[PDB]
This record gives sequence, C-alpha cells and structure tokens, in this order.
Amino acid sequence: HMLEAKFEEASLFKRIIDGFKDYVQLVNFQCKEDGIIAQAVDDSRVLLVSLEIGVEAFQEYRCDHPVTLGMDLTSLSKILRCGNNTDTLTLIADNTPDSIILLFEDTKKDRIAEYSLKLMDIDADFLKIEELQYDSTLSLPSSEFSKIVRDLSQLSDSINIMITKETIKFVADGDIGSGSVIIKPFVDMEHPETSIKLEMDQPVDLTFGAKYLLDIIKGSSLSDRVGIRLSSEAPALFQFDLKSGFLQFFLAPKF
Repeated sequence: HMLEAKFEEASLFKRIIDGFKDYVQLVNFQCKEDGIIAQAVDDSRVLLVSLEIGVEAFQEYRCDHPVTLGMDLTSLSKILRCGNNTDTLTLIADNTPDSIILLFEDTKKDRIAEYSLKLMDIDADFLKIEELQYDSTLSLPSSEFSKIVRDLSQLSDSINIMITKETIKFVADGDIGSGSVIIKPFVDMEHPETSIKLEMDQPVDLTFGAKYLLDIIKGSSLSDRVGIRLSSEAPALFQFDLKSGFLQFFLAPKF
C-alpha cells in the first residue's frame, strides 16, 4: 500500500468533505509524505477552497510517492456517510491508483466495512496562495459567524463586513428589510474560545456574495473559531483551523 492514512477521527474527513462538496463537486486531493492538500474553484474564480491536512491529523500516516486522488465528492460523501464515527477510517491507495479504498473498522465489535471508489481524471491547476498582509484580521466563534451569515442572508444576496476601530459590523439590506449585527472585541478569560479578537491596520468596508458566505460557513463543524482576514486589494481569507492544518476559503469581494 503506497498510501495508508488512518484518521485520528473518522468524522474529520467527512466534515472536511462537507466544506467542498456543495461548491465544486470534483476535487483533486494530493497526497505527499508531509500530508494532504486540496483546492477547489469554479469558473467565476470568486471562491477558492484550500485544504491542508498535516501528518499529525492521523493515527498512522504513510505516503511513499506523491498521489493525486481525483474524486467526485458526491460519491465520496455517500460512502463517508456509511461510517459510524465509532469507526476508524483508513484511506488506502496503491501505485498509480484507479480507486481509493476507505476502510471503516469498528472497535471491539469485529466489523470491517471496506469501500472502494473509482477515481476520476481532473485537471487541478494549483495556485500557491501568494501570501499578503491584510487590512484587518478578525476571529470569532464559528457558530456565531454562522448565525450572522445565515440570518442576514435571509435579507440579501450581498453581505457587508465593515471594520472600523474596535467595531465589527455585519450588514444586509434587501427588499423585505435590512439587518445589522455589531460586535465589539471582548476577551473572555474564563472561556477564551468565545473571545472576539480584532486587529485593524486600516478600516475596510467589503461587500460579499451571500451564497459564498453560505458556502464558507459549511466549514463551521471543523473548528470552534473562524479567522477572517480582510483586504481592500485582494481576496478575503476565511479560515477554519484543524489540529494539524486548515480549511481556507479565499473570497473576492463585490463592487
């Protein structure tokens, strides 16, 4: 077995796939000695999803040679929904593979579910995320960010994120009515995951497609917190941190 990736948590690969599947259905997953990366972006080039899973996210990880797993995520998620979470999930691939193997094993129950998925040929042209500075860097609980997006999206196809000194303001205005949610940087010491953190180098007022924010918050299951980095000259970066790695959404604002 050239590739043998045993997830620490079976739910993790399932929750990772959730960040991708409803946006771009066919995604190339590249495996290397140092772990797994994946990117997805449609023709509009407006939203880019970028994953990185490091070795430490696995119980055992081994990848002899670089492998690209071209996967239809619709199929992959059906199969992944066959797992129990009380299951260990092992990805198994061989030299120049036609198929990926998913090996669900039940602890102490003597059950082995082995699934195989035929791989697809996908032209994944990669982009090294060119690293830049952001005008504002923000972080809040992911479930809080999610409720904000879900709500304002009831009112508009556009959601505005406005950063001024010590103020984060999410705004939407549509036909039925308007919505506004303002949050202030708090530092909770008893419970730091609930903290609201803000660093503003320059104020920003960016407007985003609500469909894309709705795509992004599909990553909320992956991390207690989402990091938002905003730019008046480049895409915003919405990131969910993994134990080893991240799911990044790069989103281009509107005019």
